[PDB]
Amino acid sequence: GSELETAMETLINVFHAHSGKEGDKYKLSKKELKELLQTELSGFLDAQKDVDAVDKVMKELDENGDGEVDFQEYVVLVAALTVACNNFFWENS
Amino acid sequence: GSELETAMETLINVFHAHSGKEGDKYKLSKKELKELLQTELSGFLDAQKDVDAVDKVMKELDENGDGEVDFQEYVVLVAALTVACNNFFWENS
Ligand SMILES: [Ca+2]
Ligand SMILES: [Ca+2]
Ligand SMILES: [Ca+2]
Ligand SMILES: [Ca+2]
Repeated sequence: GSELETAMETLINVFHAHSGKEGDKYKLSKKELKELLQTELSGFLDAQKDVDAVDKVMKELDENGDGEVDFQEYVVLVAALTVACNNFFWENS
Repeated sequence: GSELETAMETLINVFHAHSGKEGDKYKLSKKELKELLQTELSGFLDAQKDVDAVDKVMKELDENGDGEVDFQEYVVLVAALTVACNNFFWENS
């Protein structure tokens, strides 16, 4: 009943909807990835400042070297990004 | 404004409250870890079945080898656990 329980569900709930837009829901594509980070984290991840950076980000996600990113790869990185988001807050003071 | 934005905040919001119970909010202790996984994921992580498993889990979290777990270490693992939670759902059918 904790908020975290809701959050794990939240990640999947957003993933299911967004991934469905293209290809397999279970598989995340670079476009979808760009759109998820860009739209959900337009501020913290504001990729617009550096479009090239998207490729750099995907490269880290593709452990396989396949060139395509899996949700499993995505979840590991998002955990790091949320923490990184705090850095932005630190800028405030 | 996406749900994910709320979720990143949710993780920190729960972390701030729980970690504060003991030691440094910024530092996560084994007790607090046990309580967070056990209470927030009493079902999916039901550590009660295997108390010994808690040590196994912390060991993976401590990259440093310090024996103490940091939130940074915790966030990486939680991302994996949420996905693992789905496995439980799979059992349904
Ligand atoms: Ca997809
Ligand atoms: Ca891959
Ligand atoms: Ca603490
Ligand atoms: Ca450590």
